[PDB]
Amino acid sequence: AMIKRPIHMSHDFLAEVLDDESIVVDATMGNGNDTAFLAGLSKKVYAFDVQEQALGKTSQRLSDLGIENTELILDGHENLDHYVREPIRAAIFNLGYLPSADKSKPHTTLEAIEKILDRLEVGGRLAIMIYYGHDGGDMEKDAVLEYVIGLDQRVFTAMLYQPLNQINTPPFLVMLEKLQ
Amino acid sequence: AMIKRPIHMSHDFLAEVLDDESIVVDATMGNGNDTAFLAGLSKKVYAFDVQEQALGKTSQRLSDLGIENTELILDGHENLDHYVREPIRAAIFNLGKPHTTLEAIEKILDRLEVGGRLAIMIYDMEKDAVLEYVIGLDQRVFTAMLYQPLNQINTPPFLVMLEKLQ
Repeated sequence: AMIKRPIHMSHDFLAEVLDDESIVVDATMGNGNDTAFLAGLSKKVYAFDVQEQALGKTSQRLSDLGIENTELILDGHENLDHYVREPIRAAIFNLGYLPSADKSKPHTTLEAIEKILDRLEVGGRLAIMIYYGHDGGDMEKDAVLEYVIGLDQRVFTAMLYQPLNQINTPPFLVMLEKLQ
Repeated sequence: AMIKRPIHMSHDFLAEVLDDESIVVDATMGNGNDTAFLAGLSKKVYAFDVQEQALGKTSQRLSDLGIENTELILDGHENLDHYVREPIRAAIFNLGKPHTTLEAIEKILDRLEVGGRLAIMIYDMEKDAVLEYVIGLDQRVFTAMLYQPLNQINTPPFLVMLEKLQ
């Protein structure tokens, strides 16, 4: 019942609409933190990553937890539409900085996001965790943010959840829900 | 179970730490929406407003709801410290003079219990100053979270969530 770090809030947010019939997409497997958590709460989790290493780690990890209801895919997440034929209840991305395009082709991640939004059930949710980190970034020139801001409020509700008072610049969360 | 509007989030944020032993401060009574909600969930609510009409409106309401565990005060919230002698479990401030606003927020933070919460709903010099104040807080002492709508065309209210750690 602590004030939630952005990661705990992403987990809470998605868990809230999950059930034993739910299809979930983990767009950025990495070390499998979100997959390991979401799989126990849904029917099936599809997780994507571009690195063999993250597959191998996540696999042994889910194996050690006895988690079977997943499909780990070695493919860019902009190709989710090829593997996921079901309606999608919840999805999650963990992102770094994506600079808004020079207005003088959307980034592959933007393409995966829209493909997720298109496929979300009504009531379904997309958590986007973003961490600029050491490398640095700018929230006023952020492609994900620019895209989310531009979504039609009648179709989607989009919320920013972010730490205000931390010295090193922390991750922040985008919460999306489909309205119709 | 809806994606939460800032107000809904602020109400739930506060409810999470409340019990029948809790003292609550409502720094900005207005029509009574927050007082009506939080009274039900706590030992006592102190509510402040500078306007007679806010008092009369809230009274009638609370009365109609059978709610008797409030102290409705006609005074500036910067003087909260003269009416509220107890530790504060939960507080709410509805924004939209800056010196009195800041004074009221500090007085509340100073008096929150560890684990205690302040929700600031912001609807301009006042708003920038409250925000820099919060951004400035020691992260070892307070956690400060922003909860804000992104894709609304008309600029809507947002929420600042504060929790005392030590």
